[PDB]
Amino acid sequence: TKYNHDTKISSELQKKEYKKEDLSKINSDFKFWLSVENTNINYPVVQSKDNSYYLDKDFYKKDSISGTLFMDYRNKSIDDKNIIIYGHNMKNKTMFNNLNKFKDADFFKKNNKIKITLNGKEFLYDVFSAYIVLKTNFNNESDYQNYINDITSKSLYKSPIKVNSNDKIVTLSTCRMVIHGRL
Repeated sequence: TKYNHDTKISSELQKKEYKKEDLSKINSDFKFWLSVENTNINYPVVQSKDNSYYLDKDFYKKDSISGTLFMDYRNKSIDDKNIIIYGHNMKNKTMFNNLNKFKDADFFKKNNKIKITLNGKEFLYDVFSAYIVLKTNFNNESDYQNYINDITSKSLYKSPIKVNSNDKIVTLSTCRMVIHGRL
């Protein structure tokens, strides 16, 4: 078990989160907290003006090979139809490494929910597709519904959770393992 600077910072932020401190004041790019059931994915999510900045920058905007979990710069509101979050596949089993657990059929069968926590509100998304291999914007419902069909059938396993254009979707992607939730 490796204790290094990255693992320390992230466990401290988890604690500030539990002590309900305002993390915006540490980094104005903070958007919400993210956790995934039955994993150690339990991190802060930030947003830059691009999809690159926080690849190599910790929550304090110092260098880090762990980066910070960040949301696609195109995302606007919690009501976006696909909220996309990116994070790394770290070797010490941190960040988005545990997305791999969704490779396990039985694990997948279970209902592990993705939990966005924002402004004292909890948004639960039920995972319904996972696989190894990205749109935030849809011009209308047709494109959307096609996106849903597209990613539903890319799933390694058929989900008992069914999904359509009246649901909102979250997408946890590594930067290649990928999973989609539905609200």
